Amino acid sequence: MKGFAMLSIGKVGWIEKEKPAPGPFDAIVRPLAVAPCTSDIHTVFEGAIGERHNMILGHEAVGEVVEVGSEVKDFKPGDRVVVPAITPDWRTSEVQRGYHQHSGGMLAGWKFSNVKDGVFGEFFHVNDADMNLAHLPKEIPLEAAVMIPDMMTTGFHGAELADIELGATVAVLGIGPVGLMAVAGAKLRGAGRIIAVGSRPVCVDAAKYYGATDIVNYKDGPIESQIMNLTEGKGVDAAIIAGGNADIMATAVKIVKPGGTIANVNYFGEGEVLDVPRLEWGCGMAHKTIKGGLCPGGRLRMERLIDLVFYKRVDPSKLVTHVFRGFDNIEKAFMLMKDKPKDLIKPVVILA
Amino acid sequence: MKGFAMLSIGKVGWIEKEKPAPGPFDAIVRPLAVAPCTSDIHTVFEGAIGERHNMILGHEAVGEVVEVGSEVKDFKPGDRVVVPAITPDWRTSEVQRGYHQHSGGMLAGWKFSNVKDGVFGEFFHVNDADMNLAHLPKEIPLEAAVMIPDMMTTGFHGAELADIELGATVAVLGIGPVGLMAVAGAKLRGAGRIIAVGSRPVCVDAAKYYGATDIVNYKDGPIESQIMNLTEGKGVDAAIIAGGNADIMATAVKIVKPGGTIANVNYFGEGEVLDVPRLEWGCGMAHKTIKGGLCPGGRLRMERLIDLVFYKRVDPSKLVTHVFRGFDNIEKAFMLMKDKPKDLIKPVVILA
Amino acid sequence: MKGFAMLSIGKVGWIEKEKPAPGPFDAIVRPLAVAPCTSDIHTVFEGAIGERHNMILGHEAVGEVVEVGSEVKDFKPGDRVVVPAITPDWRTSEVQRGYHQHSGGMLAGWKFSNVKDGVFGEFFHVNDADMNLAHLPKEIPLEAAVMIPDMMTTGFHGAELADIELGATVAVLGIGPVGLMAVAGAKLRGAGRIIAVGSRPVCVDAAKYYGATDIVNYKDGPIESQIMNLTEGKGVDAAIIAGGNADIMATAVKIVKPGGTIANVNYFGEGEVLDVPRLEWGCGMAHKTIKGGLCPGGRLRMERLIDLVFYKRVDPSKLVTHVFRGFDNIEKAFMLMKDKPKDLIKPVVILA
Amino acid sequence: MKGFAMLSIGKVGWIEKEKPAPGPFDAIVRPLAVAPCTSDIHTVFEGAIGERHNMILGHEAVGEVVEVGSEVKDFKPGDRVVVPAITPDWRTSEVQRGYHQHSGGMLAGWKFSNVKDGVFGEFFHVNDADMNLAHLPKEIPLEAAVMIPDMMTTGFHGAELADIELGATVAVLGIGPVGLMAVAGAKLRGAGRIIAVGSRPVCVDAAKYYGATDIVNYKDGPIESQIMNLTEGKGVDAAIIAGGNADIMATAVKIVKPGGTIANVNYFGEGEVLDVPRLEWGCGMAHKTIKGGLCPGGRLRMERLIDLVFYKRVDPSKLVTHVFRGFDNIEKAFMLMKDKPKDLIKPVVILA
Ligand SMILES: NC(=O)c1ccc[n+]([C@@H]2O[C@H](COP(=O)([O-])OP(=O)(O)OC[C@H]3O[C@@H](n4cnc5c(N)ncnc54)[C@H](OP(=O)(O)O)[C@@H]3O)[C@@H](O)[C@H]2O)c1
Ligand SMILES: NC(=O)c1ccc[n+]([C@@H]2O[C@H](COP(=O)([O-])OP(=O)(O)OC[C@H]3O[C@@H](n4cnc5c(N)ncnc54)[C@H](OP(=O)(O)O)[C@@H]3O)[C@@H](O)[C@H]2O)c1
Ligand SMILES: NC(=O)c1ccc[n+]([C@@H]2O[C@H](COP(=O)([O-])OP(=O)(O)OC[C@H]3O[C@@H](n4cnc5c(N)ncnc54)[C@H](OP(=O)(O)O)[C@@H]3O)[C@@H](O)[C@H]2O)c1
Ligand SMILES: NC(=O)c1ccc[n+]([C@@H]2O[C@H](COP(=O)([O-])OP(=O)(O)OC[C@H]3O[C@@H](n4cnc5c(N)ncnc54)[C@H](OP(=O)(O)O)[C@@H]3O)[C@@H](O)[C@H]2O)c1
Ligand SMILES: [Zn+2]
Ligand SMILES: [Zn+2]
Ligand SMILES: [Zn+2]
Ligand SMILES: [Zn+2]
Repeated sequence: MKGFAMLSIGKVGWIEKEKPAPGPFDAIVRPLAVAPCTSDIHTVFEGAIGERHNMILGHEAVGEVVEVGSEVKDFKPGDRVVVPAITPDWRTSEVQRGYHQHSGGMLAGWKFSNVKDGVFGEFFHVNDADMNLAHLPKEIPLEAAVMIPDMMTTGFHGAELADIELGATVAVLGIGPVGLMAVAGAKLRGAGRIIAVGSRPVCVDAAKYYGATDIVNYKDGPIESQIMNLTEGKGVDAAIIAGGNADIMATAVKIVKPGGTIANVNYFGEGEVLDVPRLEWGCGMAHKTIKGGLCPGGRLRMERLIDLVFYKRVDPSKLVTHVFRGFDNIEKAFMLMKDKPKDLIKPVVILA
Repeated sequence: MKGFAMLSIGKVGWIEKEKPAPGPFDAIVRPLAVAPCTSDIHTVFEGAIGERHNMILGHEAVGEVVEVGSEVKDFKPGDRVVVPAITPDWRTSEVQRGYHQHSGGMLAGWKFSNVKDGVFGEFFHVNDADMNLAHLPKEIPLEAAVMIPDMMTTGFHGAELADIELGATVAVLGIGPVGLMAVAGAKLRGAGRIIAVGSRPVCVDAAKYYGATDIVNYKDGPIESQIMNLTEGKGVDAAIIAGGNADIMATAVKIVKPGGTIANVNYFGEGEVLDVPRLEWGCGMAHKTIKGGLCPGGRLRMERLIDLVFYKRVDPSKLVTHVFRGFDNIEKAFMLMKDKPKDLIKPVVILA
Repeated sequence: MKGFAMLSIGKVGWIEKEKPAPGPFDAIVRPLAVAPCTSDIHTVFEGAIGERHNMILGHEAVGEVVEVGSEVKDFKPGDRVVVPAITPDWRTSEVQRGYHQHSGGMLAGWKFSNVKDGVFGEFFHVNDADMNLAHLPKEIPLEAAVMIPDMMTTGFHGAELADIELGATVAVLGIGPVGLMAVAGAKLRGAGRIIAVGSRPVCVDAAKYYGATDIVNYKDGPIESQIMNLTEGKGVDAAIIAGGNADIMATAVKIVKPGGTIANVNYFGEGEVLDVPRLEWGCGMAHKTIKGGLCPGGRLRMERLIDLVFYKRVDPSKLVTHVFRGFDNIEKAFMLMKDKPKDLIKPVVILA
Repeated sequence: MKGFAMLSIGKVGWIEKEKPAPGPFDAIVRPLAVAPCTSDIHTVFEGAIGERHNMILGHEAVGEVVEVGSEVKDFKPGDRVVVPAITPDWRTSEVQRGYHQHSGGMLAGWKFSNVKDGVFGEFFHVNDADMNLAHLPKEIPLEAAVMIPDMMTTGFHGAELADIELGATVAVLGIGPVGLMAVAGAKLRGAGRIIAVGSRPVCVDAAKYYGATDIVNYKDGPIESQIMNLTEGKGVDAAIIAGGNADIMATAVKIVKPGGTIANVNYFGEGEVLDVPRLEWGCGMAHKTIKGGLCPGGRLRMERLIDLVFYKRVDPSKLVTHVFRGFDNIEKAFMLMKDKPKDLIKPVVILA
């Protein structure tokens, strides 16, 4: 078995490993369509999550089941499935507490290319098949399905953590594929006015498409300044962080009004700390809640977004700005993700 | 002043009353647009809410402020306003409890055509104008605006009470204009699949429009069986009740899965008790939460729903199937509500 | 293997079965201390859950692990453990929804004496040891610890479903063991005034001890009237149903104010429906929420209550009014639970 | 009329002014008991809230209503009442969003010794008596009562924001009187283990008195370290911040497990930004929600905490380490708070 992988911090390059074996509960999947993510770029070229050695990358993929363990009951070989970037061990205390995202340690729920071989290989392992895989409906295009395992789920969580109220006006700081899914999320939580913050033109279109009502380019003056202007000093009810500097937090705290919420689904790679503006936080008494969590995973989080897509509640295909054929183009795609061209949102490498 | 009032249970007509006078915190408004409600019919032809004598009916209207108390600070004569069906007294313990709908007593938030002359008059009084009036953007048409005060706020509340999760599948029992807004609200909360129940063609047609993905007619047999079959025995995540007799409650509990919620916004005008089936409620342990509350009123509520219409997140105008002109047509619209003709959803009477 | 079982509705006796065997993830436990429950009385002499054939009763026990599967990592034979009345299979869709109590179906998390042989056997089975067993601290006596599996977790769930707020006055309807634990629960959630309803002197004294501040006897007039008098027409903030007829639901809805909660933990064994007062439930808009749930189970649930007993926040021992020695007394005790003598709260049988 | 006031930053002293007059909805009150608050120290000798000119200090008091506006309905002269440190204008939109503390502006709900003349005067003004005053039962001692307005509501609020679950282990950072009430608060929320951080002997016994089970002296090592050891690498479920430097935020996050909550009620006076460890906050995906808000005020808040004290759910009197007689000592009492003696938790001044 061959596959892309992080050799060492900053060092990438294909390698060779064993076709993994399915435990009695696990399943082995063969990639049907995959995509790269800024998350890999961070942990690889910045050691946000320490160093690793020859660890196949990629967490986003849909594909078919090659073989299942004796105990697997809802998946046969040859079934098409959506594999969540999050595949936690479902029998730990974190789960009983209500946090599979951290089943077995902080962020432990996130296994692929973090603490396990990723989806960028002729085959990949999936722990607890019946709990971590989802049947992919034929009606849903491949390039669209691959947006669910990590873009949709992460973005939507953004909208979930924000406690959006019907008609509330929301601000989405950063409009990359995740930030964009947050704009869709907010629309879905019944947000009224959505203020998206970003410059890449193609993103600005997407944002408007997924629901953005007001675009705010962070090159026409400070962001806090421009928003307080649009909202007339009132501010925003909720603000979701989906990209930017560690100081983006300071910006969000200032634009949300008191009793508002700062929902963060962004992954901070560098910096030893994140700052909170003492004054705008009411010296700690302004009632502005700060949230930040790893996106939900598991079969359910996937069955549900499927429905969202199936019942045309959302169309993630608009995030796919580049479609590459055949395995080989993984490296191309990966790098294409490194130095983000200016016409890019999300690239998808079909395999079969 | 002339007004269409309830004369005595089972009798209605136009009467003569003094033009109301504003207290320092009130405002006197003239109707630009009003609409009749199933509610008034219940309190006039069912005596569901005790009796009344010469109580001007109606509680759905957009108007123009005519005069204001000495303490009103945000509304002047000439201001076009969206008037909430619920005009609570904002200085009570209920308010401090987070239940303004019950400020002063069970359902006391609802004053118009309850314990205070309604809007079906040349002029009508609004208490605490600054807290209970919202400025109506010119962009939004009268017939759409007159949907916010009651239809939209109620419908959406069923949605809110359902605690709908992203992608969940909800059932909306009863698709009158309220049921219709519940569907809309369901879609607004990220609902995936939406099973709408009702038979009137105009409703089934509007339901599909607002987001219903499945139609179930209670005339082809028991709702519970049809819904259980539509869901392959899985049942629905949430059920919003917006119609039917008392036995609709049982039906709700039976179609919702353990841990789901039955959200009620329907006005049960007849009967002594509502029945909850034991076995299907898990003999009291099915974790099937039952909710039932009055629609939210007040300024903020109205502003937010206005934003929904303004930012095209919803277009209530599709609920209007009959529009008449002039004061004399109030009585016609009203009767058009007593005897529900097949092509009706909601009628609006334009006054200028 | 010998064990006390339900032969069929209205029939209970001693039977014989094989010492069960443990799959790779289970453990076999021998009873150290067990107690009977009112829940079994219903299912048997009322067939409230339908027919049952030759099923060992009981589901409240603390015992010693006798053997474990090749996969049980946290429990060796000889380990003293508190076994939860609810032992769900932690790998299902319900668990991913936050309702392990209905893992695999409504009430399916409750296996012992429901759809699996109970704890009144020489030995009994426990599915998923690392997920369904909790180590018993030596500092906690058997007679007290066995109050944790069902009584403490149920009464507390009442308090949990009630959404109690600091200083709020709660009403507990029914002060049996569960009710008594609900009173403790209310107190543990910061309840101010607590009105307990019952009549058994032994129970009343017990309520005062766990936090009751007022005692209403349902043999001195209707509950509603008495409680409306103690609260001066204001009513209570929440009512936790913990016993009574089917009509108890209506009492609850009448005594709680608008926006309050009716939290049921009682398990109704008779009747087709449970009545809901149309008017006192504000015709469906009084915002009076109704909840009913099966007590939490699993390991974490037990560890948390263990802790409450350990750090002395609660002492269940007062529930135990009868203690007996000998495996043959499981019956004496069971029958004791059948025809409730005036001086009995809870009976416990010590086997070793 | 005399009053102890802040003449400017660093300059305190007595002043004379015109006895305030009530608007038709307000009430004038004379203090029966008052108490200095560390908060006032921060705003005087630190200007943590900019500067003020000749503003009577103090905001914690219980007095007797001397007179009321023609609209006040529930309060009369002679009526002994508790006065919440927070008295908002209940007719704002912040109120409609559910955040009275920020009615009309961030923290604008807190008027006394902030943007309004405080309670250290022979008389003071209380706006909107019917919404901002609660009767004081004869049975509650004055020194106990004067604790409710600020210490109790704030400490409890910390515990409320903490989202504490039954049997959870909570950590209280800073056992000042607030922290002391946070502890009782966590005890009231049904917490099991409670780790209290502090070193003042007198506060340590108060902490053990209100429910602490573990004491952590910031002398035997780093807070972060001792708590980890105490929780055997597991960490705490919730962290309630009631003291420390800006860095204390970092400690907190560091000790709460993923998916836990950091609740702050501590008023920071120095610093520009509060630090959040990028790593321990799981790079922002740890799900460690952070909350911080100005304590609740108003009548209900006071009524609820009053019932708590009355029903003996908390005895705040143990916070009162210093009692002073005569209106004149108010100044000494204040100073006693500037230079924190080692045997003081909370000083009180009884006038009559
Ligand atoms: N750990 C996980 O499992 C996981 C999963 C999902 C997501 N995530 C996190 O979520 C992020 C998703 O973002 P993405 O990859 O789609 O795109 P990205 O490149 O990470 O973010 C792009 C967005 O941020 C804006 N931006 C850049 N610098 C900014 C600044 N200083 N202030 C404000 N906005 C700024 C961009 O503007 P332009 O348009 O001008 O470029 C664009 O709108 C991930 O990279 C990762 O951090 C983590
Ligand atoms: N109290 C207030 O102030 C207030 C204010 C606003 C709203 N509301 C609430 O909103 C509603 C107002 O009425 P509305 O506009 O919703 O229209 P409606 O005409 O009252 O109800 C229509 C819906 O009920 C259906 N229906 C009738 N019988 C049924 C049955 N046996 N089983 C299932 N569905 C059945 C209708 O189907 P067909 O098409 O076949 O008839 C339609 O789906 C009330 O429930 C009221 O409580 C109350
Ligand atoms: N399925 C499960 O796993 C599970 C687990 C735990 C609990 N439960 C349920 O919870 C209950 C457990 O037993 P328990 O502690 O509640 O003791 P109980 O003996 O079942 O109930 C005793 C209480 O009900 C009162 N009562 C009886 N009729 C009443 C009426 N008409 N109005 C008001 N109160 C009335 C009793 O009054 P007296 O003082 O005169 O008796 C006492 O206050 C059962 O109903 C059981 O089904 C189920
Ligand atoms: N604005 C408002 O309405 C409002 C209301 C309520 C509370 N608050 C804020 O909360 C504060 C708490 O009340 P308080 O003033 O009575 O007490 P305090 O003096 O603010 O705090 C005392 C506590 O902090 C600990 N402490 C001091 N330095 C520390 C450090 N470096 N690291 C860790 N712990 C440290 C103390 O330890 P020792 O035992 O060693 O002294 C003690 O446990 C209020 O004064 C105010 O700032 C504001
Ligand atoms: Zn990723
Ligand atoms: Zn209506
Ligand atoms: Zn039981
Ligand atoms: Zn203070």
